[PDB]
Amino acid sequence: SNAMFSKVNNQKMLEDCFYIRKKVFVEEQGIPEESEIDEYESESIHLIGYDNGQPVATARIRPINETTVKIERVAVMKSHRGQGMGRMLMQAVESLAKDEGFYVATMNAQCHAIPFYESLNFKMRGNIFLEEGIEHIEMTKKLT
Amino acid sequence: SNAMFSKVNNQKMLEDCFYIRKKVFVEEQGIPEESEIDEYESESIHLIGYDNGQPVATARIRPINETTVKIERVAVMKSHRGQGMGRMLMQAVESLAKDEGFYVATMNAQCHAIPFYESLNFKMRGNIFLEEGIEHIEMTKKLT
Amino acid sequence: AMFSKVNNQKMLEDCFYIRKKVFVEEQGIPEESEIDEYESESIHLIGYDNGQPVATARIRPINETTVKIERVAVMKSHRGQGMGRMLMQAVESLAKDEGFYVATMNAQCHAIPFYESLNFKMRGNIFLEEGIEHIEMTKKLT
Ligand SMILES: CC(C)(COP(=O)(O)OP(=O)(O)OC[C@H]1O[C@@H](n2cnc3c(N)ncnc32)[C@H](O)[C@@H]1OP(=O)(O)O)[C@@H](O)C(=O)NCCC(=O)NCCS
Ligand SMILES: CC(C)(COP(=O)(O)OP(=O)(O)OC[C@H]1O[C@@H](n2cnc3c(N)ncnc32)[C@H](O)[C@@H]1OP(=O)(O)O)[C@@H](O)C(=O)NCCC(=O)NCCS
Ligand SMILES: CC(C)(COP(=O)(O)OP(=O)(O)OC[C@H]1O[C@@H](n2cnc3c(N)ncnc32)[C@H](O)[C@@H]1OP(=O)(O)O)[C@@H](O)C(=O)NCCC(=O)NCCS
Ligand SMILES: CC(C)(COP(=O)(O)OP(=O)(O)OC[C@H]1O[C@@H](n2cnc3c(N)ncnc32)[C@H](O)[C@@H]1OP(=O)(O)O)[C@@H](O)C(=O)NCCC(=O)NCCS
Ligand SMILES: CC(C)(COP(=O)(O)OP(=O)(O)OC[C@H]1O[C@@H](n2cnc3c(N)ncnc32)[C@H](O)[C@@H]1OP(=O)(O)O)[C@@H](O)C(=O)NCCC(=O)NCCS
Ligand SMILES: CC(C)(COP(=O)(O)OP(=O)(O)OC[C@H]1O[C@@H](n2cnc3c(N)ncnc32)[C@H](O)[C@@H]1OP(=O)(O)O)[C@@H](O)C(=O)NCCC(=O)NCCS
Ligand SMILES: [Cl-]
Ligand SMILES: [Cl-]
Ligand SMILES: [Cl-]
Repeated sequence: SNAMFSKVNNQKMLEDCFYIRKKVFVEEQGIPEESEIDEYESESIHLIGYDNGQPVATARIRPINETTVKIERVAVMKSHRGQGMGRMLMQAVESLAKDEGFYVATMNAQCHAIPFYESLNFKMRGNIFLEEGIEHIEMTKKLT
Repeated sequence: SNAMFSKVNNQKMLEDCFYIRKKVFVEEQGIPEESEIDEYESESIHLIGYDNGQPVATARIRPINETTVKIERVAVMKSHRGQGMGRMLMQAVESLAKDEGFYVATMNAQCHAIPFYESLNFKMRGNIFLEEGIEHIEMTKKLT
Repeated sequence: AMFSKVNNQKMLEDCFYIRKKVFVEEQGIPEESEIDEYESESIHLIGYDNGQPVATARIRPINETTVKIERVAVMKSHRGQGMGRMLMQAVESLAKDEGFYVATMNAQCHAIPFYESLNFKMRGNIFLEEGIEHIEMTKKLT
């Protein structure tokens, strides 16, 4: 099903997520480092993918109510992009969110990723908006 | 006949666009003639509208990345304004941009045209700015 | 000379780098707790060697007269050569320059002799935070 990805269940795995997120969002994309980790890590559910014992992909699922999750921090290390890992990650995210009892997902997608997310049957909603100098649009999907 | 909007795919059709642009932006709005035609004509995608065989409306779509276009040079000949032609033009622009594989549009709209563009579900972003003595504001929309 | 007041994002992230290496990786502070909501209001110091960040601390005002000294760290590679002492001298000087009069700190107990050599004094009793023994230490700024 989703064999390369695991639900984070200890601190080491969580810090592996943080490592990827710092490399991608902070170092590569210029998100201020102090903003990368927020007050929602504990309430969120995290996924991690490893390759050869090295953390290479992560996302988090943040419940906003009883039915709906926000998908956040979607990242694949640059070294491992373009080989289907992001797609596998997102498939694992959807499956995990459904397993955890949710029905709907929303995400503030970076605009460069729109075609990728459309291929996963997410749909744009609303209008574009800048956060941290990056263009985004909300995208949504029911979880199946 | 209906007005017909077509993707420019030869030099004569492009010249029809330039004709409208010179009449509207240069002669009517005072844009310096040497600035009307720029170095982005070939990379942009142009639309021409004909009515009774005469060029009456144009715009260009300028890709800025894989997902996003800048809408530029939006003009209807003065003779044909106030009868829905601008609306039809913009609908044809949006459709062409989507057909060409884009997802989002941005535009530096002249402020006098804000209500026109709001009627097409564009939304203002940022703040106003002067170019060529004319007030503008950025406006954006997802393409559907 | 060695230490500069942090005045841009790059310098601040250099502080964060040292703090992660020392407090998180070495001392086991949970990574999500390293950076807090007080980074903006605090004043930070950074020291470099070979063009690389090697020492940091922050000064966090708690009222008009008093600062908390926090995040005092020297990379393991550069310890035992007087850099921590220089850092703390720079912290005191900066805090005084910034208009403060007194400093308090929740010192890790292993550092008590280091801080006593800088004329800090213990107050109160010991307490555990993140599995590490601490004691409050204080000094007037001169
Ligand atoms: C509070 C929080 C939980 C939701 O914030 P929000 O305003 O409702 O949603 P946004 O998606 O627009 O997030 C923008 C905020 O997150 C912060 N942020 C942290 N990491 C970010 C990232 N990778 N990309 C963008 N913004 C990020 C920004 O600094 C901004 O905070 P601010 O409002 O204090 O300026 C936020 O901390 C967060 O996690 N944002 C999501 C960032 C993210 O993961 N983006 C990738 C989506 S796959
Ligand atoms: C978005 C991201 C997670 C995708 O991960 P990935 O491992 O490259 O993804 P995949 O290999 O599974 O490719 C998924 C799709 O992305 C697009 N894509 C990937 N590599 C691409 C490339 N070199 N050129 C163009 N599009 C590309 C394609 O649409 C691709 O689909 P396909 O394989 O069916 O053709 C990754 O690029 C990333 O982490 N980017 C930086 C962080 C970020 O922006 N995250 C999004 C926050 S909302
Ligand atoms: C380089 C270019 C591609 C983008 O420029 P930009 O600075 O990113 O965007 P702006 O929309 O603010 O354009 C202002 C520039 O375009 C030029 N320009 C050409 N035709 C113009 C027009 N109809 N209205 C305003 N500026 C025009 C101005 O002289 C100015 O050039 P400069 O910076 O060398 O002085 C520019 O040549 C262009 O095409 N601008 C868009 C003009 C336009 O079509 N306006 C109507 C939008 S519906
Ligand atoms: C701006 C322009 C393209 C609009 O085209 P148009 O043919 O006049 O507009 P339309 O007749 O299609 O109008 C579409 C709708 O917007 C409304 N609208 C158009 N211009 C408006 C204005 N200035 N104020 C308020 N509403 C306006 C119309 O009333 C119509 O709504 P309706 O169905 O209620 O009647 C045209 O006036 C033009 O070419 N102007 C000169 C060049 C220019 O300024 N271009 C814009 C560069 S960003
Ligand atoms: C909120 C804050 C500003 C003050 O907290 P405080 O309770 O008044 O003071 P303490 O010195 O006892 O700090 C303990 C708290 O800081 C957190 N913390 C962050 N980095 C730490 C570190 N290096 N050492 C110890 N605790 C640390 C702990 O998780 C604990 O948080 P909690 O109460 O939510 O569990 C705190 O975020 C902080 O910065 N603490 C100082 C940590 C530090 O720099 N220690 C070295 C002193 S030289
Ligand atoms: C504590 C720390 C900042 C000191 O920096 P440093 O570069 O090693 O310190 P210096 O070389 O300037 O001086 C070391 C001093 O430690 C003192 N010291 C430490 N343990 C001592 C002990 N058991 N007996 C006597 N002196 C002791 C001495 O006074 C020594 O000074 P000296 O050179 O005059 O003999 C550094 O070891 C560090 O970063 N440790 C890990 C992070 C940490 O625990 N920070 C404190 C949070 S409150
Ligand atoms: Cl995560
Ligand atoms: Cl054109
Ligand atoms: Cl610091």
